[PDB]
Amino acid sequence: MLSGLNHLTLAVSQLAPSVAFYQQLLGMTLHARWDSGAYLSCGDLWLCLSLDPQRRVTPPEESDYTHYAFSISEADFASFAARLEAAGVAVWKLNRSEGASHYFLDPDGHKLELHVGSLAQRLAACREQPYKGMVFF
Amino acid sequence: MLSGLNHLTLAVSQLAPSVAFYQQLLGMTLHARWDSGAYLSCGDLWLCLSLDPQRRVTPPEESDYTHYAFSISEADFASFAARLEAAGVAVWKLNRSEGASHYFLDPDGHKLELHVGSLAQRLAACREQPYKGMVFF
Ligand SMILES: COC(=O)COc1cccc(CN)c1
Ligand SMILES: [Mn+2]
Ligand SMILES: [Mn+2]
Repeated sequence: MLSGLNHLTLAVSQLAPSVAFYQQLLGMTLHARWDSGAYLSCGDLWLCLSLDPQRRVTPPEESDYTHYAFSISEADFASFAARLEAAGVAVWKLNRSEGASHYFLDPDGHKLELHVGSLAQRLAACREQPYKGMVFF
Repeated sequence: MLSGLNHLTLAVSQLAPSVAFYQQLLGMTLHARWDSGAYLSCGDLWLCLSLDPQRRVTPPEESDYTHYAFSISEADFASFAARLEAAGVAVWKLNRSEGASHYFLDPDGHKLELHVGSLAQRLAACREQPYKGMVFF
């Protein structure tokens, strides 16, 4: 059967600024770079940045809610979010509708998130503060 | 410090067919559902389906290369691909890289992939046959 995300591939319009964003600003590990892409890791996540002439820099009001959240500890969350803010990283959401999260944009407008907590922790929180019509299986 | 992918959220135009696709067709575990979304798991992956009227059913020619690959064993790959084909799931690309890959579309046109092989496997193949301009770190 299926088990896990094997990799996340993001189409990027300009490879160098995107590599810099994920490696330098977000601290991911850069393993390889070539004329049309890069491979990075973030813990167990395999991230591929793929140069794509079709990628557009997309304002957040023009894209749907599809987004990619990265895990961070409770101890590190606030200072990492504040560092992104001070670096001028654009945002896309302010209301914490799914727990402790910071919502920010990559250079192409990919919707990213820092989040503290696992699925199990979110289900437990939702039992007390459920989303409308929520059912647990 | 970021420690991995916390969750992947896909915006969906119709919640019921999307739940059917990820839970019943792809075999992911449904943990909760509410009026505007669902939480599923696939191995370590926390998947959120979020009902979003902004989501367009998007032909693959109209979206960029951003895509989401799920892990499957080599032994299970061909029968899972055949399951998707029996269900009528469209393919958006043929495999031309190392490691088995099946490139298929979700009901809203999200670009998905089944892939066999890790980052380490890809890096080893690339060391032997580097892509154009490839540098390792
Ligand atoms: C001269 O330009 C650079 O050095 C930019 O950084 C790269 C570093 C590694 C690989 C590539 C792609 N060949 C570019
Ligand atoms: Mn999220
Ligand atoms: Mn892929």
